[PDB]
Parts: sequence; structure tokens; C-alpha cells
Amino acid sequence: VHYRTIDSPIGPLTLAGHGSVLTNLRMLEQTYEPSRTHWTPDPGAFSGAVDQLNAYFAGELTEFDVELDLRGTDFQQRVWKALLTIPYGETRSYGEIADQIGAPGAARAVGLANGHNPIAIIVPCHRVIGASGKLTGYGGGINRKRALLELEKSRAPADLTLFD
Amino acid sequence: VHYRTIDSPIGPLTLAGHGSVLTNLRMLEQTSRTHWTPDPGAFSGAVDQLNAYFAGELTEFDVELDLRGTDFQQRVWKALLTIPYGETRSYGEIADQIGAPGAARAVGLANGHNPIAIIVPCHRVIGASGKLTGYGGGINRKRALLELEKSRAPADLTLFD
Amino acid sequence: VHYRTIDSPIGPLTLAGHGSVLTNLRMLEQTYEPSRTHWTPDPGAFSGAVDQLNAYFAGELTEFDVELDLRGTDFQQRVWKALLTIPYGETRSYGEIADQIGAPGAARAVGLANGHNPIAIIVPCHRVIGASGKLTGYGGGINRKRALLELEKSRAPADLTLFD
DNA sequence: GCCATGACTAGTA
DNA sequence: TACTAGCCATGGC
Repeated sequence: VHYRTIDSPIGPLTLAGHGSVLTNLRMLEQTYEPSRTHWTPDPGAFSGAVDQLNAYFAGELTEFDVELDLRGTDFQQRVWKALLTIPYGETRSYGEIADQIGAPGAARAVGLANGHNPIAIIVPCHRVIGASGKLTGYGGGINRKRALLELEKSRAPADLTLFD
Repeated sequence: VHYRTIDSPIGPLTLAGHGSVLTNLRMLEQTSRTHWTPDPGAFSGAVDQLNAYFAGELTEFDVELDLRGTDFQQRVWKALLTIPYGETRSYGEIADQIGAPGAARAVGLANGHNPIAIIVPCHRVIGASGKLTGYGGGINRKRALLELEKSRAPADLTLFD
Repeated sequence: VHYRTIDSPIGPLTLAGHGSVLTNLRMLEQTYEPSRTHWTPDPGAFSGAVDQLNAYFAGELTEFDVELDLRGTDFQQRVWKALLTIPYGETRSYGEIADQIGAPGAARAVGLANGHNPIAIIVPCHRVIGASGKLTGYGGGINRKRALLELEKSRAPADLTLFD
């Protein structure tokens, strides 16, 4: 299992997976770090994705063509699959997904499922929010989530939104 | 408004209201009684029934109620009244039943604010896990009343399980 | 208005008031700063109240003999008055207090009123907790809340509880 | 338009 | 058991 850390406007992102397939995408200081058992530094890895992320922040990207290995509970899976439903710039609520995937009255259970997302950004755990419309939490900081949302309505540098 | 305290297996019940219409029924140490005048001759229709209930004979009250409270509380309480004797529903089920699904916690609090205990069968609402989860005059009373309605016979004893 | 700032196990406390009657008592980085308008420092001030606090933190003093002047809402005064009810070493739920000043349903409301208690220990906003058992929030952080509650529970300095 | 609430509910370690 | 990135109705402010 190979891993690579690139820079970003919200800080270093660390991608990981097998060959060309991402298993992980995490940030600096976000809760629930996976055990990184058998991880190897590979500077040239995930070049496809690495390009695409850079573009995303640069404004020019909206849909992510990448290969993913999502490993986790069928409830967790069913959720995360739904997250990719969510288009660029749009937002859904915790409650709404619990409906979409047919687990009505599981609005909170999603809470956990979002946080155990192993592949941030590309799987958009940041596009899910409270029914009132408030950011309730983010693995890597509530403010970071905010910066990622304010990118997607106005193409505003997360470099900035981040210190508000 | 005029009021009267009586006994029961679970200790003093205070009934209150105006004329023969009942606004409150409160048991001891529960979760503002201004202008209230004690009148030990009142609500005897109600009081009769409340003994019958505890004897395990009455299973359908016949009293006039005055349920002052918020819109959402009315709707809840009114829904409490549809729960038959010796059955039970979840806080969820009620939420659904009043067409405000996913409010069940709120049902909890409306349920908390029942101004008229027992006759409004708020104690028959329970957790979807079957858990008791709390009652105004304590959990042990809740258990007692439920056990009573199950057995159609006094569960005076159940207060000390 | 005089004030005097003294040391304590939970960080320095500042007492203010007129002559010998206490109007405020607050901690560092406490939520809801009041304006210190026309405050002038008096390092000999309130020596009654002081020698009691040292004794309170030594676990010896249990009931404060002190003249207060509280200022706030019709309601806020009801709540704060309800607080001097609570004996050393016991607690009450938020809503429990609500009931006791004849205003059921106002739990979340008593929330704020504590927030705004001008005198922090002597009037024990710290002895008020969520019915869940979990302790909900505190002016100078839960660390400090926890510590005080443990102090009363042990009749013994709990100045490590800050770090638990 | 803010919240230091609470008789809920749903999945994991 | 007991954890939560939730929820909805509140009552002051």
C-alpha cells in the first residue's frame, strides 16, 4: 500500500491506495486516523488524482474521475455511495440521506458514517449539513468544511475563506 | 379554580380545575398553583373513577377535560388519549401518528408537560427499545401503573421492584 | 466600583463591588465579559470574601457568608436566587431549577441565565447540570467546572482535576 | 436570531 | 454498555 502527500490551500493532503486506486484521502489533524499498517512513500503515485485535486481548488474542476476502494460497513457503504449523488455546489442534509438510502430516522447514524469517511473531498462528506442549515462538524475542522463550501458557490480561494 | 387532594397507592393526587371540568391532575413531587381554592367536595365523579382505576376495574375514563397548551402539545396529548388501556406506544410511534415524524424527542417533552396525569395516559408511552426512559412522578411509578394495567389487578407492590 | 484580583487553584479570580458588597466575581477567559467601567483597583478589598474563598478551595468552607448585589432580568434574578438554594455537594438539572421557579419548559432558558451569572462561585452556576448526568457548559471551560464539582465531592483540593 | 436543554433514536467498539 | 458531525419544540433574549 502506497501513499503520497501533496500540498493544498487547506494544508497537506495524504492520498493512499493500491496502484492507481485510492483507499484513503485524509488531512492533517482530523479525527479517526486509520492504522497506516504497511504504508509506503511513493512520490509519483496517484498522478491522475493529484492533478485533479489541484484543479478543484484552482476553480476549474467539478466532477472527479477517479478509481476508489471503499472498505466499510454496508450501512457505511450505502451512505458513502449516496454522498457521490450530491453534485458540485449543492448540499443535502443529514436527514435527507437517511431517507434517500431507506433508513428513515437514521439522521444521526449518518453523523458517524460521515466522520469515518476514508476519502475526503472526492467523496463529499463536507456537502452534508444540518436541517437548519448549519455545519455541525468536520473531521478536519468546521472552518475547513466552510472553506470547501464557499469554494463551490463562489469560486473563492479556500486560502482565504478559511480565516473568517 | 378549585382543587382537591386525595389518596392513591402512589400517594397524594391533587386534582384541579373549574366547576366539574378538569385542568390538572398532579401526583407528588412531579415536574404554580395561584388562585387555587381547596374544595374537598369537588370532582367526585373523577375521584370515584380514579379508585376504580387503581382497583383494576375501570379501564375507560369518563371525565370532561380542559387541556391548555401549545398547538404541538395538544396534538400530542390528544394522541395520548387514543392509546388503549394496557397497551403502549413508542415516542416514535406517537411522532408518526401526529404527522410530525422524526420529532419523537420533542414528543418526550410535550409528554413531560402533560398537565393531567393518568387520565391522559402519558405513562404508557415508552422507548422503541421498550425502555421506560422517564416519567414525571418518577420511573418506579410509571412501572407500577403499567404493571397494573397489564394485570387488571393492584400492583401497589411494584413500586419497590 | 473596586476590584481585587486574587490567585486560586483554577486561575486568578477577580472580585468587584461597592465597599464591601459584591457585584461581580469572575475568572479568566470567562464567557461573557462585562465592561469594567469605572473600575478602580483596591488590593485590600473584600478580605472577608477572600479568606472564605481560600478556605473554599482548601475544602474547609462549605457555605459563604457574603453580601451580594445581583443585577439582571426579572427572570435571571429568579434563577440565581434558585441557585443559592443548591447545597454544597449536590446538583440540580437545568429544568429542575426551571420547575423550582415555577417555569417548566424553560430549561434551555435557564441555560443562558447561568451563562450570565455575575458571581461565579459564591452563586454556584457550577452545580447545575444536564439531566443526562453529563455537564453541559461553563464560563471558564468544563475543566474548571469539573474541578469545582469534584472539590465538593471530596472536601479535598481537586486542582489536578483541571487536567483529567 | 441567538442558546451551558431534554421522558429519542440509530448504529459500532 | 455507552459512545456521537442529529433532530425538533421550546422559552428567554
